[PDB]
Amino acid sequence: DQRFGDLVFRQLAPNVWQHTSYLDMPGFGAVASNGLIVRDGGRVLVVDTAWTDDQTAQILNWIKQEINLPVALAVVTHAHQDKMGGMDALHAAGIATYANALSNQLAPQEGMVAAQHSLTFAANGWVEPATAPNFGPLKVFYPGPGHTSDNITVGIDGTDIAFGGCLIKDSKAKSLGNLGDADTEHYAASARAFGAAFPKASMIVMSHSAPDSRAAITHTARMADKLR
Ligand SMILES: [O-]
Ligand SMILES: [Zn+2]
Ligand SMILES: [Zn+2]
Repeated sequence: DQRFGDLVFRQLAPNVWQHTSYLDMPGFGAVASNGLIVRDGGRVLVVDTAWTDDQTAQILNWIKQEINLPVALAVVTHAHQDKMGGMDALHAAGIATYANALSNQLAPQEGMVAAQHSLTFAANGWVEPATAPNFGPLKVFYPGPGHTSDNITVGIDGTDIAFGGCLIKDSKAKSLGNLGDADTEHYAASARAFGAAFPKASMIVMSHSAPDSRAAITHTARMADKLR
């Protein structure tokens, strides 16, 4: 771990880092949220903001210090604060932003600023390629409704890594966390669909646990079986 102001950065693979930020959540504690930073040749790609604009500006500062290449785009994985709370900071920095069309639709009512561009998805869940131009190694997949109706996931080509966002919890998790906006009927199938989309991914990264094996996926789905 590298502490950088109030955030934490951890290298996961040669061109991939995890960013972590915290929100002191009244009546629960200081909740960590993770996203990703990927170097693709001469540019950087970001998955998820931090909780806040100030924290997200700090992610960009860290990138400037440790990579020193332009951030070409960011993709955010649903319309909750941990994933989209720093959209204004990305826009202030001139970074092109992307989210599920449904996330952009929901953003205002969720208290988020919408991304500039909307991703749409084929019936099988893969992003429609025209809506994710210049995504390089980022392979975006909509697994179905689970943690939220709009949750999306991202594999990183050239690595063993897939990112489940808030859909997936680690293999020792006691619960499925914040289910306030969850789809209880479809959660288990959506978790399994994420696994099936990225079958070779041996490192599963997620919002609220450290990176884990694929047991994160099986355990999450098995817990979600109890929601039905
Ligand atoms: O979330
Ligand atoms: Zn969420
Ligand atoms: Zn979350």
